[PDB]
Amino acid sequence: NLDIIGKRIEKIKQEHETSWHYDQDHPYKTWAYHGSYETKSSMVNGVVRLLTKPWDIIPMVTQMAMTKEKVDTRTQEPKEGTKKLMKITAEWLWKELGKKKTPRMCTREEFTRKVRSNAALGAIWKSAREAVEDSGFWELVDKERNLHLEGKCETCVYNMMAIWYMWLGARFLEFEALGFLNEDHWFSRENSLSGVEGEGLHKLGYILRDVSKKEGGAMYADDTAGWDTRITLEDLKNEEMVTNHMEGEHKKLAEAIFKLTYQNKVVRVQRPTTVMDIISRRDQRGSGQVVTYGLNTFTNMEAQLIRQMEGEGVFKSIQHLTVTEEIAVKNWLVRVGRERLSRMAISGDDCVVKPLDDRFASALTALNDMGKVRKDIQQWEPSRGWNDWTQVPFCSHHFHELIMKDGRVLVVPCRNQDELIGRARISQGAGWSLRETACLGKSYAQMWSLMYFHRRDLRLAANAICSAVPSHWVPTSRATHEWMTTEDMLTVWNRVWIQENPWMEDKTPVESWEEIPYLGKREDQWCGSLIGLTSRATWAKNIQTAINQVRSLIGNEEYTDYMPSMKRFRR
Ligand SMILES: O=S1(=O)CCN(Cc2ccco2)CC1
Ligand SMILES: [Cl-]
Ligand SMILES: [Zn+2]
Ligand SMILES: [Zn+2]
Repeated sequence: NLDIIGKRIEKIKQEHETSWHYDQDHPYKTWAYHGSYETKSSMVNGVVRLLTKPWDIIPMVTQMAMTKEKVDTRTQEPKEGTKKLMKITAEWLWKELGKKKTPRMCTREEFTRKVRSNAALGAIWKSAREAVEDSGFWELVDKERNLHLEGKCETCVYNMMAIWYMWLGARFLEFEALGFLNEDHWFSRENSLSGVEGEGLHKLGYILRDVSKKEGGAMYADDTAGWDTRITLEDLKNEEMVTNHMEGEHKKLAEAIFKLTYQNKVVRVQRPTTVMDIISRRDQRGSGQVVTYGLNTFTNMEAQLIRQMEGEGVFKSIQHLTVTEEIAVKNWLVRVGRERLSRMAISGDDCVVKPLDDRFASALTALNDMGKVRKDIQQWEPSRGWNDWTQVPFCSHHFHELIMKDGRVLVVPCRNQDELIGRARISQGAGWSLRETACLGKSYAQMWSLMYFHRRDLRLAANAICSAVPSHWVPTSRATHEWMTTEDMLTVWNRVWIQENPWMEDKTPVESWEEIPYLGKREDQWCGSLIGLTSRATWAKNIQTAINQVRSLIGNEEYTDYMPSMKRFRR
């Protein structure tokens, strides 16, 4: 324990040995406190706001732009029968994910090419773009790397504000060892059967409708209360078994990431009473957001297969598994495992399960004992399922079935329109020029044109923003992002919804936006549309005046009018 984290702690001390003090009034109970040392928001996108004036008086939109007692919790060790179910399932799942994939190291080359097209996700030269073009950094990385091969760690200590930052070198070593899970699509639907990694928001609805076609009971979508805080050391150990599929240097590098950074963590914390606190713990999730996604999907897939086992009565008690209750679990996985993975859609901590029948709803003992406690339902109260795939929540959306005038079927993503408008009115960071603010507006607008075209207010506002931003300016931003392009949005729409759509047999291109349908007017209102309000009618009618206000601010540039794409403006 202390031999694994001592060097990291003993190092930090020496750099701040002029301010080192052990505070006896430290708030940490579940975290292990070591010492302290002296130490010391969302902006509005004006292009999007000026083109969404009716929403300036909608509190659900305007409040979105204004403005750690769970991270300090302790999970209990699972029973021996639980631990046995988890180890057997995890061993079988890594083998299945491994059947058509080859674990491999990710490279400095790959890591470099990622930072040079924006991929900063909790990091600590000025920027990471600079550090990667300087071999001094890479000598630091070499020093840490040879230390890992030696079963030791020096400079992999997280920074917590909960989001866990880590210095680029440690990030690199994590990417080198574990990047392959994301980079080679271990969690693709084709490869993992439950997964949706890389699927895209235009595919998730078709995937849920495919799950719905299976014979079985209700669709269950239970959210876990604080999934990252409920990751046990037993979970971390089952995740580590991916190294059993590796070899040579790779196996050793990955083993070190798991042992030294995941299973034996150390973290920096700002406390204003302002000291920096140095704390440690073994359990819970603390990795890069991208390795966190993949390992969340894995452990969630494992947990949901075990809950399906409990529902089907493959085992009777989590307290202890009989010898013949391991042969039967193993037989179940070999016999039906792949079929049961196909009954699920899993995106990290988020899941939809269509089990064999509704016994699943009251099968709670393994799920509770693994620590995956359901959010906003009493611990022993049976789950409430959905009868209609169009009502199931998944990845912050629901999905509509929308029939085109030509009879072809679209399955479209949707959420409350206040959420969509409120997010598009927000920018992250400082130093935004007018041009950069405009190009972020255009990214939102082209997303809305591709994903949310069926919402009357979003097609109109999308058209208005693309009319107000210079035609050739490139969309920016600091699933699959097909809207991030200067290509014509009708050509992109045809590629995504017709040409490349495996659920669409007839490949006849759509020739205008007028052939692309909306939700029913009543359904559009239910999902938050302002259609029918006086504020919205005056906005729609006078839209060219709003477009002209923004064009005057940006100045004398080349613009296109996209409003004639809509019938009411085609005049
Ligand atoms: O890593 S950072 O970009 C984000 C966190 N901040 C403050 C912080 C919290 C804990 C330790 O340090 C440092 C710079
Ligand atoms: Cl329902
Ligand atoms: Zn290290
Ligand atoms: Zn909807």
